[PDB]
Amino acid sequence: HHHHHHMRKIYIAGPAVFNPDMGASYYNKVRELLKKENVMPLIPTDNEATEALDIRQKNIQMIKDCDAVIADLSPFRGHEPDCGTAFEVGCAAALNKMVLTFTSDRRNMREKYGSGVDKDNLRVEGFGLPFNLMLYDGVEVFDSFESAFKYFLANFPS
Amino acid sequence: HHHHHHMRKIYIAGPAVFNPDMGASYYNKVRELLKKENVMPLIPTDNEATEALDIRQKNIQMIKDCDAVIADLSPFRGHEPDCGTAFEVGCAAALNKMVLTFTSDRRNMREKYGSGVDKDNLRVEGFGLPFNLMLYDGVEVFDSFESAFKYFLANFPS
Ligand SMILES: CCc1ccccc1CO
Ligand SMILES: CCc1ccccc1CO
Repeated sequence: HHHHHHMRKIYIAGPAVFNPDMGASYYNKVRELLKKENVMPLIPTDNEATEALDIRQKNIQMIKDCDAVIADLSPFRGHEPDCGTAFEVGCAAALNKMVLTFTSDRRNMREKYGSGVDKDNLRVEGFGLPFNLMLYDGVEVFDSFESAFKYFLANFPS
Repeated sequence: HHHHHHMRKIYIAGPAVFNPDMGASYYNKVRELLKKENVMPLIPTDNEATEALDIRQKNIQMIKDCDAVIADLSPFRGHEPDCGTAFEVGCAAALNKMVLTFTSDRRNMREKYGSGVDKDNLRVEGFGLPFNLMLYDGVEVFDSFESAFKYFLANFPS
């Protein structure tokens, strides 16, 4: 009786932080969706420090503390995902965390660039993936945050 | 007598792999520099598998096996570093590896974009750093592979 109850936590990785509203609209939608399932979002800007190294450490700790990462690997400033998000995906991988990724553009990299090379003749990966192969771990690449969250609910029960 | 001798190993993270020569010129220069100090480069394309997941796994293993990562965080396809490299930096951070980074462009992000926002009104970080703050861990951002390697030699002796 009155056993400790673990509340599931998801690290919310993605470039929404760079939206004009600092991600407020995205994070509010995430908060509402997760609240209904008693899941807590771990949001990069929560209780935000002022020093870069402190912000980084807190975010790494959030990844250490999470049950899963849902990472927004949508195009950011071109066809490539956000590198901060990519760092967080790598951190989670090394820690053997469940990593779920989504993108607004699921086309293969060569489809996105329209060629096997970019405008500067740099090679575009040819592995039938939407982004750098390091970011793919065998789990399906989802279309949306919501679809990734549905996978979480099915595969990480309370 | 005849004790085991550890050979130092550095994971060579960076978008050189996307050069037309698949990084041959960069990697050859790296090989020559490291050879002189009895350091072994762990190069992403070494004994390259055909399947994305196998390539990724081998690269993660190289990071697990390394003494340090030297990561090329130079602009790739714009002002942002390569996301594969960023993933690898994240992996290394979580594994408490020595991470050394360099870039061909050390200007602050806001200097690079010329503004506190990009062309789409997305926020450019203002922390006096050349790239996404997750990629900075307190170690100096170097100007070149060689300068990062000199730091390695000074701070990771045999
Ligand atoms: C200010 C940008 C920010 C905020 C929270 C966590 C990470 C970052 C940059 O990666
Ligand atoms: C084929 C490109 C490549 C090769 C080795 C390791 C990683 C990658 C892409 O991230």
